[PDB]
Amino acid sequence: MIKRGFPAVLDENTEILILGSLPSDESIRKQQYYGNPGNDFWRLVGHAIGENLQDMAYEKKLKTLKHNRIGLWDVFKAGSREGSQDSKIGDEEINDFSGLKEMVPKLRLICFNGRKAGEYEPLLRGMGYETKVLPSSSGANRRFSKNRESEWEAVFRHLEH
Repeated sequence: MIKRGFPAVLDENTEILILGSLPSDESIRKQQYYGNPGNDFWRLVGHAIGENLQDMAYEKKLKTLKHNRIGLWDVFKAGSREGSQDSKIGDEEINDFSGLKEMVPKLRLICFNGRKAGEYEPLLRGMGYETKVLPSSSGANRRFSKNRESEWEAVFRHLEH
């Protein structure tokens, strides 16, 4: 099957909009990023905002993000990530970001989770918004990127002062 993204997890007050690349099918079966707990995102952001997202139920950890002025979304609305040789995102169905100025006027930093997301960084540098290519929060990168989560802390600590 084609991997389908999620509707924007957004508040009218959002300083940082985090665009992943293409949500994992394990996420999509639950229809939740937390659907696979290997997304360490909740600890990476959680230590930075000082509020443990991990132990909160999915609805509440999102409420906490809206509180800290964080929104969640993706780049690829639909992409083919299937069992093949290359296993590359073929399908080119991508979200509109010309509307970012309407949906997020408080937006200052667009955090791209994973390389595939961060390839579309120079696109959103045209929207007058600062852009940061964060690495993938998934377990695949987690096992290697231990001290790299310190840059995540530098991002979300500002959300108070």
